[PDB]
Amino acid sequence: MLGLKTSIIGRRVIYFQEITSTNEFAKTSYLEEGTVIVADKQTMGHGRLNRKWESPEGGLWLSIVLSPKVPQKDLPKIVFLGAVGVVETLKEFSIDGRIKWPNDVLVNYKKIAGVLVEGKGDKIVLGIGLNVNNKVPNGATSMKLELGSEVPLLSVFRSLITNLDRLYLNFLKNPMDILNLVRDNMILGVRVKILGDGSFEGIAEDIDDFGRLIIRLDSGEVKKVIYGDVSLRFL
Amino acid sequence: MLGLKTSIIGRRVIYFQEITSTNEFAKTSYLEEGTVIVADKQTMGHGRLNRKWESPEGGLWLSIVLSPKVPQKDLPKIVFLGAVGVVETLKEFSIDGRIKWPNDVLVNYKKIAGVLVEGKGDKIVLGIGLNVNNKVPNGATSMKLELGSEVPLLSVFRSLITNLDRLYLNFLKNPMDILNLVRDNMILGVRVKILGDGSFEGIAEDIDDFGRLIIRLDSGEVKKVIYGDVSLRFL
Ligand SMILES: Nc1ncnc2c1ncn2[C@@H]1O[C@H](COP(=O)(O)OP(=O)(O)O)[C@@H](O)[C@H]1O
Ligand SMILES: Nc1ncnc2c1ncn2[C@@H]1O[C@H](COP(=O)(O)OP(=O)(O)O)[C@@H](O)[C@H]1O
Repeated sequence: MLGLKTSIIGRRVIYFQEITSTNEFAKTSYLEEGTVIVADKQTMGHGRLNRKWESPEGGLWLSIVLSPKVPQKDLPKIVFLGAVGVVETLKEFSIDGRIKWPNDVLVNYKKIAGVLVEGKGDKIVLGIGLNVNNKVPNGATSMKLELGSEVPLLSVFRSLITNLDRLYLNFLKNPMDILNLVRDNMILGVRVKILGDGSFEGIAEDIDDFGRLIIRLDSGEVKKVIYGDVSLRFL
Repeated sequence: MLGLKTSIIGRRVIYFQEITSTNEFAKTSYLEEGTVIVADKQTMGHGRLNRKWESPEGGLWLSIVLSPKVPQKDLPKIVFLGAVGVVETLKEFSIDGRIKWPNDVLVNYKKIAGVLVEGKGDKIVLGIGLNVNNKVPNGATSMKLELGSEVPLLSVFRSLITNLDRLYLNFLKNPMDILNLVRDNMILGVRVKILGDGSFEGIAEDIDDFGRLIIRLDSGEVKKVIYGDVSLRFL
């Protein structure tokens, strides 16, 4: 009855009035590629660094089952597909979403969306949490707060699914293309602090051909940050 | 993201761009009570009497998984819940639908919807096919043909699910109530013919406490027609 016209993402959609976590349901259940898990609210969601995520009613909480069979070298770039899809949808609604490496989307430096990618073997689950009309944690923001009015949740869903499907199909054939889109929509040229095994600061210059964040420390040293247990803070 | 507020029916919804049959999927898959299976199109759908059911894009093709904890005697009345729910939704859109015993809904004697109820294990699958914006077989009709304009498919879905949830919750407590709703919305007082073995004609007088169609033959004989592989024709 939704009349989706996508090729892979959205072939099937499982909607829940309530769920613990769309990513957990997607990871655990036997689902076909392209199946989307979406819920009005999540009671136990979390972000990329396993830190609690608030998912009250009004937001877009979904996960997508993917089985990308691309070279092991390009597989890690899957993490950016969700962030770019969100940016494109936000632009369609005239909201200036910008990517905070590696998976977050901010608007005026306030988080409006988070991306959580989890993979086990062939199966990759792409989770996205986008604040639309819901209340958000202090410091974060939403589409409603940015536009000054409520936005039809279903319209955002249709827009995002369409963008993601296009991005995904092109990624399977041309895995490098996504990096250019990330580069054009990422927050760069500013000082940042990289938090992992210790910490270091420098200018976030760009992302390389592997999606690594390139940081220039004041000494001139160049470090390349890989996707993982690392947090980025703007100074 | 659909924001359904129903209690049981619609707690979960599985949407398909394309499916063979919503009833078959609901029958062969483990699904919690209230799960709704819906598809843009069915490639192998059929009606109560096993005849192919045209399910092209534009219509509302769904199945609902139910496990009514009511006396065995009442279980057979589920089909009526579907027909009454459709009639209530049609009225909301200013369409006067009437029930053709036991599972069809007609508008000016043209079939606009069919109900197919099947049981597997201890669960019941309530299937409903409602013509909305899709092309229909000769002699049939749709909400679009009746209103002379495109009808928002999702609005019809929301309406129907809301009506069915209400009807079902009451059925669990007062299972006899549905019969009265059926009577008040069924085509009666007209001549009909029961086809097949032992075929006969008479006036469709009413339905009894078991939902059997009461027919008065010209001889004065009274026959009670049971739900099942029964074919009826208006004379
Ligand atoms: N709905 C929400 N919108 C924006 N930010 C949120 C929301 N819910 C939680 N957060 C923030 O996001 C964090 C979860 O994402 P995570 O990637 O693990 O955090 P981090 O920002 O430390 O990388 C929480 O610790 C919280 O500060
Ligand atoms: N989308 C549709 N809308 C209305 N009627 C339909 C549709 N698809 C099929 N039909 C009609 O319904 C019949 C099958 O329904 P079924 O309940 O099994 O038996 P019958 O209606 O003949 O008693 C088909 O033979 C056809 O005439």
